[PDB]
Order: sequence, then structure tokens, then C-alpha cells
Amino acid sequence: PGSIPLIGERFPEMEVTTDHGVIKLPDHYVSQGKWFVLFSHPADFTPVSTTEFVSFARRYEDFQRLGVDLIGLSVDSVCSHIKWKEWIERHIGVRIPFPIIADPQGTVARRLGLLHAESATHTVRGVFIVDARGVIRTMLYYPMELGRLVDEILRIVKALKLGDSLKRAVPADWPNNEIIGEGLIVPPPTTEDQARARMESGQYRSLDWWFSWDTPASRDDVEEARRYLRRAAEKPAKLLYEEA
Amino acid sequence: PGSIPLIGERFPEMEVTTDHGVIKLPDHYVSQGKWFVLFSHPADFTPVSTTEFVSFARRYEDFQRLGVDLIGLSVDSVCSHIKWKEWIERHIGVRIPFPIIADPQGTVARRLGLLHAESATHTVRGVFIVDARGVIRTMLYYPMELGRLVDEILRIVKALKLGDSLKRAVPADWPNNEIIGEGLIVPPPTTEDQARARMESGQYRSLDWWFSWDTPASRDDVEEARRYLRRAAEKPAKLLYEEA
Amino acid sequence: PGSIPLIGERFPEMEVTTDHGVIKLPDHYVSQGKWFVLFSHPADFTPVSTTEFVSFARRYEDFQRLGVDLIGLSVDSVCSHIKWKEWIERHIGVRIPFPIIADPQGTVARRLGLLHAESATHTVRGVFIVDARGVIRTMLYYPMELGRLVDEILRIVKALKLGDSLKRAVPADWPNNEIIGEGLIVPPPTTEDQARARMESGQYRSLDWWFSWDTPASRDDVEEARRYLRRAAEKPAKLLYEEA
Amino acid sequence: PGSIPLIGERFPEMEVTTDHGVIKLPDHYVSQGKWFVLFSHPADFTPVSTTEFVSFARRYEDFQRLGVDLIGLSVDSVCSHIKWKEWIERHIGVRIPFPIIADPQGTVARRLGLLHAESATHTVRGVFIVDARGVIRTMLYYPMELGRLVDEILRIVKALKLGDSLKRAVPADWPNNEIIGEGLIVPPPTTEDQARARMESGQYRSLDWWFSWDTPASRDDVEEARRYLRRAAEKPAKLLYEEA
Amino acid sequence: PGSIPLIGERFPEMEVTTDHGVIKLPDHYVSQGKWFVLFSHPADFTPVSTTEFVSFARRYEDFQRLGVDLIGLSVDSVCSHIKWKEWIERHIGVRIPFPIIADPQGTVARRLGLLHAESATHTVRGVFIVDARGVIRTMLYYPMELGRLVDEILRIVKALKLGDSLKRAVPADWPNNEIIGEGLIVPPPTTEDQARARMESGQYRSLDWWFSWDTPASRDDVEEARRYLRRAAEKPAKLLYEEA
Amino acid sequence: PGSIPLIGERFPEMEVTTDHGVIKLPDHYVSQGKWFVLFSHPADFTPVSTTEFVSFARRYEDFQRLGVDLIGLSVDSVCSHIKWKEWIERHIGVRIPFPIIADPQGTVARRLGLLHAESATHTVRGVFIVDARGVIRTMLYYPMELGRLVDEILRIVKALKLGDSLKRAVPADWPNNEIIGEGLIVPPPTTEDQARARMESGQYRSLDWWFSWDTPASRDDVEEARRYLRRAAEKPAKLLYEEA
Amino acid sequence: PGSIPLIGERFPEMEVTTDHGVIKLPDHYVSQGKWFVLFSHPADFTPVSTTEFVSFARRYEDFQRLGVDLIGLSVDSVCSHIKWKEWIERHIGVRIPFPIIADPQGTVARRLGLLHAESATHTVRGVFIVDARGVIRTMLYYPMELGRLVDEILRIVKALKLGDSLKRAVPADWPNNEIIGEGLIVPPPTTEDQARARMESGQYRSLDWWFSWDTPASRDDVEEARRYLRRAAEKPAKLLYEEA
Ligand SMILES: CC(=O)c1ccc2ccccc2c1
Ligand SMILES: CC(=O)c1ccc2ccccc2c1
Ligand SMILES: CC(=O)c1ccc2ccccc2c1
Ligand SMILES: CC(=O)c1ccc2ccccc2c1
Ligand SMILES: CC(=O)c1ccc2ccccc2c1
Ligand SMILES: CC(=O)c1ccc2ccccc2c1
Ligand SMILES: CC(=O)c1ccc2ccccc2c1
Repeated sequence: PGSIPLIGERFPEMEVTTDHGVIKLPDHYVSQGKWFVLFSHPADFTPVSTTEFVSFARRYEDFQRLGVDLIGLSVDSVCSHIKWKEWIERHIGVRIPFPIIADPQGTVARRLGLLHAESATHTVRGVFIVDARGVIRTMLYYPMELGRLVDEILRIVKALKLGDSLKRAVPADWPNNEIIGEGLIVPPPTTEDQARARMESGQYRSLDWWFSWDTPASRDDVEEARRYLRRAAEKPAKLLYEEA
Repeated sequence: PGSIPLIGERFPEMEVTTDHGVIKLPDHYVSQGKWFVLFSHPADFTPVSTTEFVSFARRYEDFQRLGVDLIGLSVDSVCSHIKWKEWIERHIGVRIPFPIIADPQGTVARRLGLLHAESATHTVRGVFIVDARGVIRTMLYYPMELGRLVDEILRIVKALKLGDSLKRAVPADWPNNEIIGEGLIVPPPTTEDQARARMESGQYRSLDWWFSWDTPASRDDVEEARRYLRRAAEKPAKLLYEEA
Repeated sequence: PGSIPLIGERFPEMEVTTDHGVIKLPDHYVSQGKWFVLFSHPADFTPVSTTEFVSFARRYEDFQRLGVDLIGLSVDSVCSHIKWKEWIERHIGVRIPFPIIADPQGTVARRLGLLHAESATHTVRGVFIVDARGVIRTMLYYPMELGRLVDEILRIVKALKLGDSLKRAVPADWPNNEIIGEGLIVPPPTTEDQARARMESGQYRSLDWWFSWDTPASRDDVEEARRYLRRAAEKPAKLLYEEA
Repeated sequence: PGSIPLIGERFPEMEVTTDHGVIKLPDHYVSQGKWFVLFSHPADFTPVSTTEFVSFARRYEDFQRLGVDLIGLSVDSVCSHIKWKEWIERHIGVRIPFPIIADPQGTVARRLGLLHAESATHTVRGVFIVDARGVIRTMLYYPMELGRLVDEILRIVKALKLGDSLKRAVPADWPNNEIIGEGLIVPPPTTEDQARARMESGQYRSLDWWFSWDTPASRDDVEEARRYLRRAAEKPAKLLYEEA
Repeated sequence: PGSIPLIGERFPEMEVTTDHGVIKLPDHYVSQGKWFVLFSHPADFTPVSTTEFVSFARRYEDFQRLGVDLIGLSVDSVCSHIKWKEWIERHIGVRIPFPIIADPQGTVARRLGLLHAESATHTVRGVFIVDARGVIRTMLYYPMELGRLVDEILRIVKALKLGDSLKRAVPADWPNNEIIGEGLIVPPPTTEDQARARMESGQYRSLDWWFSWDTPASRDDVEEARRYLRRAAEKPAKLLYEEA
Repeated sequence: PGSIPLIGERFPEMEVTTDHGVIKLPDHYVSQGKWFVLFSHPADFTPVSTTEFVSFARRYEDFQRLGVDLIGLSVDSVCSHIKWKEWIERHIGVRIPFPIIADPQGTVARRLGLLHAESATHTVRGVFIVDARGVIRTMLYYPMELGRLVDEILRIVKALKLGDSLKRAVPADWPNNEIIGEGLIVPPPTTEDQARARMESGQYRSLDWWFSWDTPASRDDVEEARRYLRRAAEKPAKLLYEEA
Repeated sequence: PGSIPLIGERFPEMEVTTDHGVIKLPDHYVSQGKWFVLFSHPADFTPVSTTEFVSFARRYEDFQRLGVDLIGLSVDSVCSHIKWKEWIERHIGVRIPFPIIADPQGTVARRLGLLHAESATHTVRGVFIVDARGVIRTMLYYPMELGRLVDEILRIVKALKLGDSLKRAVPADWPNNEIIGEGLIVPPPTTEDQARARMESGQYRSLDWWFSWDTPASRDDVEEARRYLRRAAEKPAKLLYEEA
């Protein structure tokens, strides 16, 4: 069994050695007003890991649009990271522009609970989504044998940033929720007086005093988020292996 | 500042009280050859949680077709669970056919690391995907303010089952991987002799001795996986709040 | 076994979440010059608990006359508390006006020793009677299977406030004591000189130097206390189940 | 700062010295197939305590008829116990037929949590109701300044024996509950399947699937319990101090 | 076994509850320049203990002339103490004028090692002779079955007070020592130089350098002490049980 | 500070070295059906200690009549014991016939609590009265400055053996008790049934059910006990310092 | 085993009770510029111990001439010490002029490791040779059965004082060493340079760079030490038992 930092906590204060140099987490991103997604992979020159790095690199523009930086993590050293990045550029034609943490003694990995029973020595496929205040907002642990759906990582940061700016909770499968579609949920009342006040308001569509929603998201916000999902659902036009 | 069970561990032995009665995890499901998705929600009669239960309930037959059972969890008691289910059936027209664990002293929540800094008293939106051997395969921690993408939970269980069956690793964004499309990855060589023998046998398409793949997934398996992501990407024709 | 606060101790300082808001105990009631009865029930949408909530609600005016506020407690959450109150108002015609604490991790339950061996997860039927100084004056532990006699809780607070205001101890079964009727007892001498001064004085009816009494309670005080017990002994005029 | 034994626990094994001899609790009463009420008082030759011993002795036949015995407890020694009983018989005309525990080192007091903050040295007015299996069923803690309502101890024991024999829970204020009067509650369903089958049985009057009741108590058992509360409510015809 | 305070130690600082009120030991006596005898008995309304209280009461003036107060101790409460004193004055015609400590939790009993193996719950017949500086000078432990010789307690305090004021040690059986009669012992030399100087002074009757004595006690001092032993030896003219 | 063994406990098993040889306590005396008085003195060739050794020696026949052996104790060695015994025989004309324990490391002294605050290195004037079963019956602690009353030690053993043989308790100042003279007390009733049975038989003189006595002692028992006290009270015929 | 103070350590600070009064070691002797020989014996009025005391007493002037005081030690008390000195003066005709420590709880014994397996209760024949700075210079432990050679104790202090004043080491059997006779050894070089600088000087007789000596002791110094050994070797002309 293992130990983790938690949703709602500040990302633990640490210096990390990356292939772009030493950076301090979370302060390096906080000071820039930037969210970051820190993710891990078992080892360099591994095939599922390579496909994830290519997926992330291809979506890099979508992340920069949301004010989100990316940072990778494996127990491999900076030299392996750089040779691996060179290999991907040369054989796949995709430059990886974001840093990768070298975690040789698994100092960062043990702090983030990235070592699971599947490997004593290599991190699983962890994801920490950290907001511009350096707070952990979402944590995912995918295994060695299964690649992530990177479009879901985009949907999560887009939905979270929306939730924060409009003061709303996001329904299941947004923006295609099967009850309220692209509707966003008003935080429910926490007192009986508040409940009564809302159900006399008439200000929101309601199924009950605890279930109110409106549609305050721009058409652009809704279609941006839906575009992530359509990309994930779409059979690719040209497979990159053909031209490699 | 919390501790979780880990991918590759057995789901911890525990007797739990559900609105369907008392069961032993993971035995109850192992003895049936079933996988199970244990997920949690903060409290009954909450709006994001309600949208997630309807979402799971609409996908119930998809889960059942894969041999996956569902079981929810909150700190609310069985009588609340049943009253909440009655409300959903009555007001939304959707029956919740799967059990919900009652965890009032947070005994299960603490074992599974479901209590994060966002609330000392209520569980975040955890997901534990457990195979028919009772082994944790994947763990997701979504926060109070953000509903899950239930189609990604279907893609995860479908891809892991395919990977176990076909002895393959699954590329990022499968079945729409940008490098190899619906291709599955051969576990890479672990020795130099194996590396040489792989590259000499010419038995698979390859970018290097560590990156080989084939297309062994049935057309039905691929299309079922694409169907989950197409549903995720499409706005439903009619929203359930309209006939509510 | 387990642990409890004790008669004569200050109610433990604690912030609690109720369906009326967050309040500090006992400060919230001290600061209003009010006694409070804190009571617990196992779970929302339980029948004995429902009968007790209705009994307390019917007696709300009687507690208000004594400057006593009511606060309930169960491990269920506030949304369950509010839905349960709405069910009682709709189906029995009785509005519950007093707050209910939500104690999902049993934090308040353990502090007040409300978790007995009958249930690891749900509180028994505890009663804490607390005066306007925040001092615990009386504690009752009724089990899952037995509802409380709420008229005895009225008699307890009425007789305690009478004792406080007249400097008197209250005999068994007051105001219908089989020795002295509605009489109240003078605190006995604690020294041989006090015992002699008392037997020389002739100020009180006495059976001995340690058993003196008088009748300093108003007929209003006596008859109000007797009314509580006559209501407990009275077959009700119309059963609330009929009116539904 | 105190530690109590708990409802549902076996009364703790102990040898006690009484003014009737040495006995083992709860074995002495279990062996006779008896329930017992253990109750405490601060000291011999105290006036509220005397009024309570007289109340219990007056009700002794009522306890005996229920298969219930009484045992007292203070920190005073056996010779003081016998002198006090003699004083009560001589001066009030009432024989105390049941034993009193002598607990001079507070060993029994500390085991049962009978030392509260009102007195470091002297027991409050504790009540332990123990069944014929030796299991604690109810616990009451009255203070120094307030006598018990002994008719409520009779109602507690009668209602418990009825609930145990009829497999029913007992409503608030039974047998005068304002919702169902002298009706007794069917323990609610613990599963959705039990809840459907119960609603579909039409076997019982119901307000909901979790609130069902019938009237299986004999007229005699109901009238026995109403008798206790009528005695509590009525001013005695003559007071024992008058003929003293 | 068990522990005790020791000769030469200060009587331990403690607040005690007596039938005359609350007092601090040893300060209450120290502040008056009075010695005290603290003594204990197992329980009120015991026959040997009654004989000893009557013996002490008969000797009260004799103690008073030495500037020695008396204070008793049992584990019974002050109300038992006062009832017992009343019984002695009524039935034996003797008033007990000195306080008795009430020690119901054995707090004082455990501090002074008065709980011996004869009873786990009741003090043996302890005696603590404490001077006006609050220092324990002598300790006696009589058992349950054997009354004290109170005249020996007077001889101890008289002999100690003479030893103190005349700077002398007191021989065996003083004032009727078989070797030197009413003589008192010069404390022996502690050096060879002191030993030679004592023997070269011829100031004292001596049997050796270590055994010197004189007769510095007044005739009044010696006769007071002979009177205590005379009274112990002579049968009383009139037994008190005659006119019961 | 300070620990001791206790009345009612077996004298602690120990081998001691005496000026008569090595002996096991208490087995050496138990084996012969003898009681023993163990007493201590600070040091050999001390004046008060010398007077007490002569007092005990003069009373040796009186101890032997009762079946009681004497054994002394100090921290001085065997050779010093024998040289001190010789000095007493030579200078006072009195043989000391009983053994003295040598306790140079304070092994026996620490076990019996004979090291009080008056001296860290020398034993106070302890007295342990041990019966033929090896049970400690009475313990006295006299200080450095005050010699014992040896006649009181005879009266204690006599009165104890009499209590044991006649199944009686011994009143204060026996056999010159101011209430009942040479009467011995019947151990009081411990139950109400025994108290009633006693007060009915009229078998004894009674002041109450707890205070019964008779006069079962032989005139020899009474007069031998009084003779010890008359000896304590009598001015000696000729002082032993005279013939020296 | 056991535990000692060591050569080169300061003698442990302690206040000891002697037959000359209380003194502080080593301060009492350091403050006078005097060495001291502390020596132990098992018990007073033992024959080997007596012979050793007479041997020291005969050599008292030889010790004084060196500025060496003597002090004995047994577990016996000061009164025994003084009586034993009286016996020696009267029966042997020898005065013991030096103090003896009284150590009845073995406090000093345990500190100086004087309690060996030969006796748990009495010291062996310890010798502590302490210089005028309070430093332990030599330690001898003779057993119960073997008296010391007191002339070797004189030889040790004389040779140490010569070594100290002349900056020399003392050869085996000095002043009759078989290699260098009354020669004293120059402390050897501790470095290569010093070794060379020694052999380059003709300053001293040498067998090697590490074995240099001269004859710096005065004839009187040598003759003093020879006289101690000549006394050791010679049978005394008159044995003290004869004129005793
Ligand atoms: C090439 C490389 O990754 C690397 C990184 C850190 C090192 C630290 C110490 C020594 C060699 C290293 C090589
Ligand atoms: C109705 C309900 O949720 C429930 C669940 C568990 C319980 C355990 C003990 C007592 C009452 C309970 C009620
Ligand atoms: C609706 C409800 O009972 C409730 C109360 C408190 C909560 C705190 C955090 C998250 C959800 C909550 C739901
Ligand atoms: C009758 C009474 O109070 C009593 C009971 C037991 C005892 C045991 C030992 C000594 C005295 C006792 C007195
Ligand atoms: C008079 C008496 O024994 C007494 C002493 C202390 C008490 C403390 C609390 C309650 C009653 C008490 C009675
Ligand atoms: C003479 C004396 O007191 C004595 C007694 C016993 C001993 C045992 C061991 C060593 C010395 C002893 C001296
Ligand atoms: C006479 C003697 O050696 C001696 C030594 C020390 C003492 C300490 C306390 C009491 C008496 C003592 C006698």
C-alpha cells in the first residue's frame, strides 16, 4: 500500500532536475499564472510511453491556449530523456517541447505515490493537474499496460477553469450531459432557509432545491470542450507510422 | 497527507453494507468472474453525483456486456441511498440497478484514500477498476466540482480486457492512436538476445526493437470502443430534464 | 467500553455542521442565554427516530417556554436531513423547526460516546441536557429499539431550573413524590455545627437534620411539570397516522 | 474525562459486596433468568436518595412481576447501608427489600463511569438496565440535585421485553405515541428487494417502505405500561411524611 | 506490599473533608503551633472502632493539655460520621468532640498506606503522630481485630515533647525504665574526641562513653506520664455499658 | 518515599544472617508453631537500643509463655552483635538470649521499610508481629529518639492470640476497656439476615446489632494481660544502673 | 562483575561519616596538600583486619613523613569502630590514630567497587592511593583471606612522589631493580626527532632510544625505600601477642 498528496492540497514544495534544468514546483508555474499537468511514465524508449508523449506534443497548442504547461517524469536520467526526445523527432517527426523530470532514486515518485505494486522500480502513468495557485485539482493513476486518453486531460482543465470562473459545478460527461446537456450546476444550498429562498427565486431551472443549473458557458467554451471529445472519437486521417 | 491502495495490489478484503445487502469485496465479484468499478460520491441528493448515477445507469448494459459490475459509495446510510434512488427513478425516469455502499464512519473511505483536503467528512469522486482476480488495475480521483467522463471508464475496462486477452499493451488514445490507430503494442524485449530475435523474425511492424505492434483486436471490439467515445463526443438528441 | 463527557463538565467546544448552518457548541446557545438538549438518532428515514422528531416538534413551544433549544444529530448528511424533514412535513403534517447536526465521520459521536456496541456505524439515542453556562446537567442513553419519553426531558429541564433558582434538590417523581408531594429538599448540612443549627431552627418540615423540605415552587411551576406527565399518560385524541 | 460501559456490551464481570452478601454481576441475575436495574446514589442519609429508595420499594412488586430485580450502589459501607435502611423503615414505614452495593474505593463506580465532575468522591444517580443474558440495554445519568422518575424505568423495561418478544421497535412515548398510539414498529427493510416485497405484501399499515407498524401487544401489557405513566402523572392520595 | 510516608518526612500536603469542614493538613495544625494525632478505623458503626473513639474522647483533655489535636479517618461519608457520633452520644453518653476525615475514594488511605491486605476497601487502625512543624514523629499500624492502647499514644507524645525540649533520647518503658528509671539519655558522642571529652567531664552518670543520662524531667512531667500508664493498668471503677 | 509489607500478608520469604546462624524467615518459626516479633534498632552500642534489649530480655519468659520468639535487626555485623551482647552481660548483668539479624547492606531493612527519613543508613525502631502461619499481624515504627513500651508488645500478641482462639475482636485498652472492661467483641453481622438473626437470639449483651460482646476470656488471660500493664505502670524496685 | 573509579581519574566527590566526624573526599586531603591511602576491611573485630590496622598504626609516622594520611572503611558503624579501636589499644597496646569510614548501606563500597563475589555484604581489602591533587594513582584488591603487605603501600607512595618530583618512571622492584638498581627511567621519546635528539645527547645511560635512565634520587630517598623492604623481610624481634 502507498501514500499520496490529495485534491485540495498545495502541490508539495520541491526542486526537480529536468532536461530543461532545475525547476521549483509548484512555484515555477504559480509565478507565471499557469496551471501544470505533471504526468509520469515507467521508462524512456518504451512504446506506450512514446505514444503518450506524441499525443501530448500534438495537443501542446490546446494546453498553451488554457494557460497549462506540461512536465513529464520517469526514474530515467536527463541524458536518456534527451536521447529519447531526439529518437522521437527523427523517427516520428514530432518534437517534444515540454520538460521531463529525471527521478533516479524515486524521490519525486515516492512523494507523489507514483510507485505502485505493478513495478517496485518504475512509476505507473500518474497525472497531477495543478491550478495557477499550486493546488492539486485532480489525480489519475493509469497502469503500465494502458495509455491515457489525453483529450480527457484537456476536458478536465477546461471544465475546472470554467467551474472556477462561473462558480458552477460540472455535470457528468459535460458538455454532453444526458440530463442538462451543456448546463452547469449551481452549488446546492447548505441550509433549509437557503433551499426555500432558491425554490422561491425562480432564478434557475430546478429539478429540486438541491439540483439547479443554467447555461452561462459561451458557445465557444462548449464547442472547444466538445472538440476535445470529437478528436478522441475520430479515426485518425493519416497514421504517423506510414511516414516514419 | 493521505495513503491509498495501489495498482497491482489485491483490493483489500472488507465486508461492506450496501442498499442490496452485505457483501465481501473483492470476493463477491471474483467468485462470479466479474470485474467491478467501485466509485464514490460525496453525498446523496447532490446534483453532480445524481448526473453521474444516471450516466452509469444509461451505460449499465455496456458494463454488463463486458462482464463488469458497478458499485457506488458515499458516507450516507442505506435508507438515504434507497430514498435518493427512488427520487431519481420518479423525477428523471432512470432506475439505478447497481448497489451503493453505505460508509457512515468513513471506514471504507479511509482504506481507499477517498477523503481528500476538499472535505474531511465527504469522499471525492474516486474510481477503482478491479479485475476478476480482485486486482486493482486503475485508480481515478476526480474532485467535488467536476463530474467524471463515464465513457472513459468503459474505454479503460474494455482496453485492459483486450490487453489481458491478446497479451498486448494499449497505445495512447486507443482505438484512435495517432501513430498506430487501432494497433496494439507487443510488450518490448527485456534482453539483448530477445531484441535481436524480434528484429530478425520480421513477425511485426516496428519503429525499433522496443516498438512493435499488430492489429489483433476484433472489428467488434474496436467498434464497441469507438462507440463509447462517439457517444462521449455527441450531444444527446433529447435531454432527460425535458421529460422530467 | 467507550468515553463520555460528564455531568458538571462544560460541553466540549466544537464546530458542527447542521441543516441550519455551521454553529459552535456550546457558545451558540450560551450567547443567547439558552439551555440546549442535544439528542441523537441512528439514521434519517428511520421510523422510531421519525416518531421522536414528531414528539420533540409537538413539544417545541414547551421547550421554548423553558428557554431551551433542541438540536438533533445523526451520521447522515445535511441534504438527507432536509429531505427527511420535507418527508415528515408532507406525510405527517409536522414541521421540524430545530437544527440537525450531520456527523458523517462520527467526530461528534465519538466525542459524546454515542457509538455503543449495538452499532459500530450509527449513534444510539443519546440526550445531553446543557444549561445556559454550557454545563452538562444530565445524560441519557436509550438504545436503537426504544423511543424516548420526551415529557421526561421536559420534566428534567423544568426541575433542574427550579432547583437552580430556589437552591433546592428535587425528590424522586417530582412533583408527585410519595413522601413530600411537590415539596423540594433543602441541601443537607455538611458539618456537625450546621446539623445542630438546623435541628434547633424549626424553619423547615424535617424527618432528621439531613432531610428538611418546604414548598417554595409556584403552583404554576408544579402544574406545568405535572402537565408534562399527564400528557405522557394521556391516550392521544387523534393519531397523526389517520390525518396523514 | 470519563469512560462508560456501552449498550449491547455484557455487564462487566465483577464481585460486589452488598448488605445481602457477596454476589457476582451479572451472573447472580442471569442464573435466575432475571433482568436487573443497577442504580447508584451519592451517599446514605441523603434526602433525594431516600426519596428514590422509597419510590423503588413502592414499585418493587411491579419490577418483580416483570422478572426484574433492583440493586443499589453508593461508596458507603454495608453497616451504613443497614443503618440507613433501618432509619427508612422506622421513620417512613417503608422496608427496602433489595440489596445495596458498598463501593468504598470507587472500583465499581470507575468501572461504570458513575464519578462525574459534580463530585470526585460520590456517584451521581446512574441507572444500568441489564437483560437476562447480562447485556446492558439502557443507561441513564441523573445528577445529585434531581431525583429519577422511577415509572420511566418500569416503562423502559416493559417496552424492551415487549420489543424483544414481539420482534418490534417501540415508538416515542409508547404506549401513547401521537402517530401510531400503542402500535409497535416493524424493523425497516435493509435492502431494495426487502423494501419492494414489504410495500407489495400489504401485510402492515405503512407511511412508507421504512415505516410500517401493527398492534400485536395484548391489552394487559399495554394497560400495565399506561398504569406506570398514570401513577407518574397523578398526585398521591396521601403523603408518607403525614403518617410518619 | 504497599508504600507509606516515613518518620522525619513532612506529613503530605492535602485538603481533607471532615464532619467539621474542609481543612489543609498539616497546615491547619502547624499554623496553631499544635501537634496532631491522625488515626484511622475501618468503618463507622463498627464495635472496636466505637470503643476507640470513646477511649480518645475520655483522653481529649489529656491530649489538649499537651497541645495535641485529634483527627480520625475512615472511607465512610460525613453523614455516616455524624449519624455514628449521634448514636455514640445517645447510646453510650459520650460526645466525640474531634473531627473525622471522610475518605470515600481511599485518596488519603492510599497516601498514608492505610490499606493493608486484611481489607482491600477499609483502612486498618493506623496512627500518625505529627509535631507542630508538620513532621511525622511515629507511625503505628494496628489491625481490624485489635483495639489500640490510647494511653501509649499519650506516652509517645509526652515522651517526644520532653525529648525535644530537654534535648534527650527516651529509654525503653520511660518513665519506668528498669536501668535508669525516669532518667533521659544524652545523645551519644559521634567522634572519638567527643567520646573522650564526655568521659573526661564527669558531667553525667555513664555506663560507657556511648551511654550517659541525667534526670532533667520535672516531677510534674514524670507524674503526667506515670498517670497515663496507671490508667492503662487499672480497671475503670464504672463500665459505660451499664446505663446504655 | 518508603514501601513496606502489610498486615494480612505472609512475612516475605528471606534467608537472614543472625549471631545464632542463618535462618529462613518466616519458615524457621512457622515450622515450630511459633509466633515471632522481629524488631529493629539503628546500631549496636547505642543507649536507647541497649535499654530496649534489656527490657525484651527481662520479658523473655513472658514471650516464651505465649509461644512467641524474639529476633532483633540492625545494619551492624554479627561480630559487633556478639561484642555488644557481651558488654550488656558484663556491665548490666543481663544475658540477651535471642538472635540479632546482621543487615549490613540494608537488604532486610529495605524489604521491611525500616529506613525512614531520620537516617538514610540506620533502621528506625520497627516492630513486626508475625503469627505461627507467617502472617504479619501488626507493625509499629518508633523513631530513633523514643524507646518502645515492650509491655504493649506483650499485650498485642496476647490479645491477638486470644482473639484468634475465641473468634473475637478486642476492644480499645483491653482488658481495662471503659465500655465493656475485659469483654471481647463478637465480629459484627455482614448481612441484614445475620443482623436480624443476631438481634433475635438474645445470645449476647448488645448495644445494637453491630455491637455485641461476652466475657469468654479465662481470669488467667485477663490478669496476665493486666499484669503486663501494671508492670509498665510500676516504678521499678531497684534500678540496674545501681548494681553496675 | 563490577565497576570502579580508575587510575588517573579524580577520586569521586563524597561526604563520608568517620569515627573522627564527617569529611569530604578528596577535598579534606587536597586542601592540606596531603596524599591519602583509603583502604577497606570486611568488618570490625575480625583478626586479619586487626593485624592490618596494627601494621598501618606501626607505619603511621612513615606515612606522615611522606605527607600521606590514612583512612579506613568498613560497613560497620562508628560506635563499632570506636569500640574496636578501644579493644586494640587495651589488648595489643597499639593506638589507631587515623579515621575509619562507616559505610552501613555500602554507598562508598559500591562507588569504589569494594564489593566482590567473595561477599555480597562486606568489602574485600581495597587500597586507593590518591595524590595531593585528588587523583587515583594506584588500586589494590586483596581478598578476605590474605592480609596486605603494608610496606609495599609505603614503597608505592614514596616511588610515585619521587617519580613526580624528579620527572621519572620507576623500574620494577625499585630501589633494587636487577637492571639499573636505584636508577630511575627518563620518560621515552614519543617522536622520531626526539628519539634521534636523545641518542645524539650523551646526557643519559641508554640501552636504546626508548630505555634511558640516571640516578637522580638522594641517598636518603633510596635508603627510606630500602628500609620499608628490609622491615618487610625481617621477622620482628618481639611479637605483640607476648606482652599482650
Ligand atoms: C548524462 C546524465 O543524465 C547525468 C546526470 C546527472 C549526473 C550526476 C552525476 C554524475 C553523472 C550524471 C550524469
Ligand atoms: C435505515 C438506515 O439507513 C439504517 C442503516 C443502519 C442502521 C444501523 C443501526 C441502526 C439503524 C440503522 C438504520
Ligand atoms: C448535500 C449534502 O448533504 C452535502 C453536505 C456537505 C458537503 C460537503 C462537501 C461536498 C458535498 C457535500 C454535500
Ligand atoms: C459493616 C461494615 O461496614 C463493614 C463491612 C466490611 C468490613 C471489612 C473489614 C473491616 C470492616 C468492615 C466493616
Ligand atoms: C452528608 C454526606 O455524607 C455527603 C457528602 C458528600 C456528598 C457529595 C455529593 C452528594 C452527596 C453527598 C453527601
Ligand atoms: C566478624 C563479623 O562480623 C563478620 C561476619 C561475617 C563475615 C562474612 C564475610 C566476611 C567477613 C565477615 C565478618
Ligand atoms: C553509635 C553509632 O555508631 C551510630 C551511628 C549512626 C547512627 C545514625 C542514626 C541513629 C543512630 C546512629 C548510631
